Amino acid sequence: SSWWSHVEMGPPDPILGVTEAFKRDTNSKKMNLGVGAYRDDNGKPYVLNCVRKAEAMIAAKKMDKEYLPIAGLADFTRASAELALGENSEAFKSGRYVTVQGISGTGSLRVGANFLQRFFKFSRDVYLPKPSWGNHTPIFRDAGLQLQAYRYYDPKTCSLDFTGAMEDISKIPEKSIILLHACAHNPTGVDPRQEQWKELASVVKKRNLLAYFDMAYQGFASGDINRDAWALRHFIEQGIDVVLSQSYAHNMGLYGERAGAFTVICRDAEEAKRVESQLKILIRPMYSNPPMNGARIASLILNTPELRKEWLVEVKGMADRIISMRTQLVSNLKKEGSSHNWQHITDQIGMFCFTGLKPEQVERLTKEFSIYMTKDGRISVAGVASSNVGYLAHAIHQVTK
Amino acid sequence: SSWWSHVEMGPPDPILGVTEAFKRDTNSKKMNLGVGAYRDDNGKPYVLNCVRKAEAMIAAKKMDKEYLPIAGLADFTRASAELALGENSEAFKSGRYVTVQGISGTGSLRVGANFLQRFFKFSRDVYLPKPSWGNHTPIFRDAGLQLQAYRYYDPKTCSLDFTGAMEDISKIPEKSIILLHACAHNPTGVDPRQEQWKELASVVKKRNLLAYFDMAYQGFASGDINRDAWALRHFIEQGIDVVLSQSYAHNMGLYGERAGAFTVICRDAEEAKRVESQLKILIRPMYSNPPMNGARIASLILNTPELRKEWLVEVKGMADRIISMRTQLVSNLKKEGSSHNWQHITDQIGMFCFTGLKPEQVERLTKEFSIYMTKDGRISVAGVASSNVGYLAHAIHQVTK
Ligand SMILES: Cc1[nH+]cc(COP(=O)(O)O)c(CN[C@@H](CCC(=O)O)C(=O)O)c1O
Ligand SMILES: Cc1[nH+]cc(COP(=O)(O)O)c(CN[C@@H](CCC(=O)O)C(=O)O)c1O
Repeated sequence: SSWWSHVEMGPPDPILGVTEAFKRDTNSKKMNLGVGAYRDDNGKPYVLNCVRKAEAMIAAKKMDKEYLPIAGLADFTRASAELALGENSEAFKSGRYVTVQGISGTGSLRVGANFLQRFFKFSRDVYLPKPSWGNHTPIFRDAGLQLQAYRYYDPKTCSLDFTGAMEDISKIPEKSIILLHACAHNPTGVDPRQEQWKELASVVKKRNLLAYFDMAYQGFASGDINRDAWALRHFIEQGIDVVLSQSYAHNMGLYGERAGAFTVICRDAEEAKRVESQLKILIRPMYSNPPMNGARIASLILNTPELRKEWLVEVKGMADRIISMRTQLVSNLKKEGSSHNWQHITDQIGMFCFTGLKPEQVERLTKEFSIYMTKDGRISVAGVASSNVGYLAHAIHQVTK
Repeated sequence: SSWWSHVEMGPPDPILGVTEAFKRDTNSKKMNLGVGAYRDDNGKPYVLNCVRKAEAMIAAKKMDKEYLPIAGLADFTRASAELALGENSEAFKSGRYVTVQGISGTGSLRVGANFLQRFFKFSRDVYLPKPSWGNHTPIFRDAGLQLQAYRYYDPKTCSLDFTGAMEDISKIPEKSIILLHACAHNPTGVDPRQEQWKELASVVKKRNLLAYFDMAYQGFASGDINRDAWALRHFIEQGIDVVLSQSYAHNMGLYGERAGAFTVICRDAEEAKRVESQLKILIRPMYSNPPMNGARIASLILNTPELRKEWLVEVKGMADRIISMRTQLVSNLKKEGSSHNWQHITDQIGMFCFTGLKPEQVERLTKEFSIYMTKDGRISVAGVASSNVGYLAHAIHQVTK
C-alpha cells in the first residue's frame, strides 16, 4: 500500500485502442478500419506531396526552433481563420475574431471547453448530437461542463431525424451551448442539407445559444473546402457569433504533428484583443506554447499559392478515392450475394460508414477476419484499398449472411 | 453586450511577455535576456548539430505522420525514463515506472498536476520553494491543487537558506506534495549541495511527502548529465517514489517542437500498468496524442550511440560558454569600475543569474539600453555573446553606479 495502490485499471480508448489491438494481430490480411486515417490505394499511410515540399522548404531555410508565442504562429493562426471564415468575410476583414494555434482538434476543443468553463457565465450545459464522436463527452466533462443531448440520427431510416433535432433544439434553454459538427458528422456521415442548416441557424439565433462548431474534416464532405465551410459561414453571416475548433489532421494528413486552431468570433477587434489576453493566460499553465512543425508546414501550404492549389487538388484526390471505395464496397457486397441494402455506405460522406453491424458481428469480423473497427459498427472507408475491398465485402457478407 | 463583453484585459506573461516586448523595440543593440534560451557566441538561436543530423535521418527515411499512441513514442518514452533514472537503476530495470510523452516540461507538469488532482487522495497542497519559476503557481492552481511554500533563497546572503528550508520542510504535513527542482533551480541558480540533498531526502522520506521533481535543465548545472540527475536518483534509491517532469527544450534546444515527459515511480510493473491506463485516460480528452517531431528527433539522438555522444559534447559546449559569459560579465563590471560584489553572477549555475537589481533598475535597463529581463532581476546569461557582454556590463554599471 503505496501511493497508487488504489488506482484501478482504466479501459482502452474506444477509438484509439483499436489501433493498439490491431497492432498486435499477426493476421497478414488484417485491416485497421478504426481511426479515421487516410490510406493511399495501396493501403499505406499517405503524406501529401505538398506536405513533402513544405517540409523541404523548411529544411532548406535552416529554420530555428525557438519558442513560438503562446497563441501560436501568426501566419498559421491568420491563415486558419481565413480558411474557415473565407477571405471575403466581414468577421475576418474587420478582425472581430481571435484564433489561437491549438494542439490539433482535440487540443483546440479542450482550450475552448476550458475557456467557456471560465468565461461562459450563462450556462454549464453542452448539447451534443445523438450520437457524437465518443471523445466530445470527456473533453467537455474534464473541462468542467455538463453534457446534454439533442436527437440527430435515425437508425431506422439511416439518416438525420430533422424533426427530432428541431424539436430538441427549439427547447434547449436560452444561452445554452450547442456543439455542431461543421461537416462529415462523426460518426454517421450524414450532414443537414443547406435548406436544413438555414432552419437550424434560425432556431439557434432565436434561442440565443452559443454555437460551438467542431470542424475536423473541411474538404471531406464534398471534396471542396469552401463548400464544406458553408454552414459555418452562414451562421456567422446570420449574426451568430460562434466559437470554432479546426483540425488539419485529416485534410493535410498531419495526424501526429498536431496542428489545429480554436477561434472565437467577437463583436469588435477590441473584444478580440481582450479574449486573446485571457486565452493566452489559459494556455500558459497548460502547455505554455504549441508544437511548431505541423504549424510551419500548414502555414507554408496555406500561404503559398502553388502549394495551396496543389493542396486543394490533393484534397479532391482523397475524397474521390474514398468515393470509389464506397462504390466498390457496395458492388462487392452484391457480387458476394448480400441481401441487405448497403445504400447507406454510398449515401454517407466523410471518411467513414456507420454500417449498422451489431457488436456480435463486429467481434466476429475482428476474430475471423482480423478487420478492426469501433464497436458501434463505424468503419473507416478511408483506409480501404483496391486490394482489400474484395476481402472486406466478403467478410461483411459472411458475418451478415 | 455580447458574450464576451465581460472578459477583461488579462496582463502579459511575466516571462513570455518579455519576448513580446523585446520583439517590438527598434534599438539595434537590444538584448533579450528574459526567457532562458540558448544563444550561440554570435548571439543567434542555436540548433544543435546532432539535432540537425537527427532531422536529416528522419527526412531520408521518408517517415509517415500517423498518430502516435496516447502515451507517446515508446522509444522516446523509454529513453527519457532511462536518461533520468540512469541505466543501472533498479526502478528502470524492474519496470516500476511509467513515463508518458508530455508537451514539453510545462505539458508534463500539468499532466502530473492533473493526475495528482485526480488520484492523490492524501492532500491538495503543493509546497513550492521561495522563490520558484513563476509558472509553477498557475500550473498547479488551474489543475485544482492548493499552493504552499517552503523557504529556499536567502537574498541577504545570495544563497540557499538551508536552515529555513529544513525547518519549513520538517513541518510540512505528512503525505503533502513538495515540488523540487532537480538542478539549476529557476530562478536563483543555487542548488543544494550533495550533503544537503542527502538531508532533504531523509526529511522527505520521514514526513512521507510526495516528491515532485521538475527537471528542466539536466546537463546545465554541472555540464554533466548523470551528475545533474544525482539528487533525483538518490531519492528513488533511498526508497522515495517520486513523480517527475522532464523537458528537452534547453538541453536539446528543441524549444518550439515541445518534447518532454512525465514519470511516476510505482511499486511494481503491474501498478505501473494501472497508472499508465489512467494517464492515457487523462491525456485523451486533453490533446489526444502528442506532437511527433521533437519526440522523433530526441529518440534518434538518445538511442543513437554516435548521436548521443555528440549530444553530450554539445551539452558541455553550451554550459562551458555560459560559464565564460559569467566570468567575462564580472570582469567587465570591474573594468567599468563597479563597486558592487558581482560574485553571485559567477557563483550561480544554469542559464541565469539572479542579479538582485531592483525594478527601477530593470526598467531603466530596458528603456535606456533596450536590455530585456524579467522584473525580478533574473537575467539569462545563456543569451549573452562575446560581442555584447561589454555593452551589458556597462549598462548594469550605469544603472547601478
Ligand atoms: C469530430 C472530430 N473532431 C475532432 C477530432 C480531433 O482530432 P485530432 O486533431 O487528432 O485531435 C476528430 C478525430 N477523430 C478521428 C481520428 C481519431 C481520433 O478519434 O482521434 C476518428 O473519429 O477516428 C474527430 O472525428
Ligand atoms: C523550472 C522550469 N520548469 C519547466 C520549464 C518548462 O519549459 P518548457 O519545456 O518550455 O515547457 C521551464 C522553462 N522556463 C524557462 C523558459 C521560458 C518559459 O518560462 O517557458 C524560463 O524560466 O525562462 C523552467 O524554467
